[PDB]
Amino acid sequence: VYAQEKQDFVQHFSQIVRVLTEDEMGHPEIGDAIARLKEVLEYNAIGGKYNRGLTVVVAFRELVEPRKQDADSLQRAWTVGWCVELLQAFFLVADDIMDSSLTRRGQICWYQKPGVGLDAINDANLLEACIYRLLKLYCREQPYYLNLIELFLQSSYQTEIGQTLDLLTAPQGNVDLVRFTEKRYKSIVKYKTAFYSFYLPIAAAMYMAGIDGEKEHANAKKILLEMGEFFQIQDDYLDLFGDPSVTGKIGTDIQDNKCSWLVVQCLQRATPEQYQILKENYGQKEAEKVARVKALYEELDLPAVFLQYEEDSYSHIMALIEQYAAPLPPAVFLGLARKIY
Amino acid sequence: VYAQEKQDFVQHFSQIVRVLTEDEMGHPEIGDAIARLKEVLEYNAIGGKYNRGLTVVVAFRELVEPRKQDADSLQRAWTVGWCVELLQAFFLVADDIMDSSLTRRGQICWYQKPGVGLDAINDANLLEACIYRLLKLYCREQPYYLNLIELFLQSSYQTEIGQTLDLLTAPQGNVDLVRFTEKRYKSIVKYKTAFYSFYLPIAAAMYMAGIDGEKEHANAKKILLEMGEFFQIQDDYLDLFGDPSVTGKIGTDIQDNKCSWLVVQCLQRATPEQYQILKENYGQKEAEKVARVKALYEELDLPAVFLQYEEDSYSHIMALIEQYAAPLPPAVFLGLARKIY
Repeated sequence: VYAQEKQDFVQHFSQIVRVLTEDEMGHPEIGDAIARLKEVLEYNAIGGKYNRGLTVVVAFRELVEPRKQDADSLQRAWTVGWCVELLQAFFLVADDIMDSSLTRRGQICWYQKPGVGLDAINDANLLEACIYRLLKLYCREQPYYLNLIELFLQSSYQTEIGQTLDLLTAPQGNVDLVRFTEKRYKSIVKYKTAFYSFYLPIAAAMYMAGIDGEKEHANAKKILLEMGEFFQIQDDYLDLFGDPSVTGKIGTDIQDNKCSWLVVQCLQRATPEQYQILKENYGQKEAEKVARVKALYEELDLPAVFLQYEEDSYSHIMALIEQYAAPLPPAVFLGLARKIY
Repeated sequence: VYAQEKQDFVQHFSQIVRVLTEDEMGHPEIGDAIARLKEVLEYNAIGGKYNRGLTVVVAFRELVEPRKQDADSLQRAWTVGWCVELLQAFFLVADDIMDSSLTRRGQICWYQKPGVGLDAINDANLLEACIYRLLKLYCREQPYYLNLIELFLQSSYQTEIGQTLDLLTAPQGNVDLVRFTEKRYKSIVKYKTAFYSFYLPIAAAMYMAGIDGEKEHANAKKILLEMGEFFQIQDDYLDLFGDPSVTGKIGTDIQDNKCSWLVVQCLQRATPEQYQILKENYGQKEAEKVARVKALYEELDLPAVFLQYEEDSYSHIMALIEQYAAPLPPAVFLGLARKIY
């Protein structure tokens, strides 16, 4: 469903940019700003995998009757999919500044480019603004208009709450594995990542399908947040015990003092001497000390614990889908599960 | 109208905070984030003059019949007034980071406080999020609900466009008085400042009064943007040729290489040798060189030009009010004019 659909998706981006930079050229006064906007858009919304945005489109096709999927309905689904991707771009640009990252998706972070710097803060906010400009431009007259606006606003707020939680939890310069508990981990994942990465896209498609029922949404959310929790846990696992060539990235959670799932489990599975080592090697830069932590995880059979967790999680999700999918086609959720597992 | 009204306004802030931090305590998981939110709110939304927010309230009383101003209608107007103030707080926190300011309203900028730093970027975004949470919490059922959401979103986007324009225009480290033209100045003022500081508050009150007419709004906007242009021009003037004890602040536009109104006029009123001096003293730190610019302005009789501009501007605004105020009470606009002149 994503294989050949990803094609028309990236293709629609040129129009999105045209619309966002054309309905402003009527004021040549702001011309130079609009040019800057284009550059921000092209640099930051492109180059990912577009999983979230494509999920809006795939889900839309599965929830809407084919005779109702006219050229216009589809263009709107493409636009709302790009809105999710812009929310995404909004978070990353801002997050890379806050974390002092150097690279993202392999290339230099926007704020690290010469002559951008902290101006990237306004750039991030423009990306957020473009979402609602798109919604107005394409969905102003649709019955689900206000529903999508509120959905995107709520997803931003929840992500930002989650980011606050994450920031409070791993203060850069306040190494304290104490607050790295399971309840804090699941709370951070849920707000910072799961709501906008898994619920938002499906939720958007739902409203565009006229499925606005508070109960149906609560049902999808139950399934989707859980999928998002496993997504992140598997991401933490793979960061360390993964294969950089397959995944396409090199792990750094240990050199970043992250509240990883691994370190959370390692903390519940550790003797006072096991902790002493973690409390002295976690957050360092040296490859000698980092590799020292990996060994402690391994010794604690966390890679095994994860595999055990992956089986339990998969069973639970399938039970979740069997219990809350309807009236929606279970294929809506099964497509996502097949991707992340 | 602002004199005794400012009282109930600041008073309502405790409830705003309560509502924004209480309808979240049902999730003790995010408790610590919500506590952080409170601190962000109290530090950053308080301590200004509340002109913009109070304008929503004053305007609401003048546009709505007294028998329709029940306790609930008023609480909503108080809340929408605080929403404007939160938009305000949102911009300042973020702008102080981008400009590397040290202080604001006399005290240390939020991002400069110990243990905040660039995390202030997420804090700013939470402040923006709170606006729409308030609107949902108080106006969800009102006929002007979607109108206010769109108004706040449009005001953010326009402010952000303006900020981009301003950033492109005075690149910190690219002293180029060339781009400091009158058209660029008026464009920056209009987008960055005038729309959200003057149109937004009145516009909000209007919609709450059921005045949603596209023509009436276009009429108010014509008057209000012009008032905003004079507001900023007078602000630039006063920054230099003002009295720090009366105004309550010390000028720094010259030590900041700002695209001020003064420097814009000085550039149109300057011989090649007059410019040579400006191109060498503008943006410096030394009090000897700064004071050197002030002398060049004076010699060019800019203080006179301003006074001449202030009289022309006042006449034009009164003509503007006589021509576009109705169906609105001219007092709505005259209250603002009396304040800024």
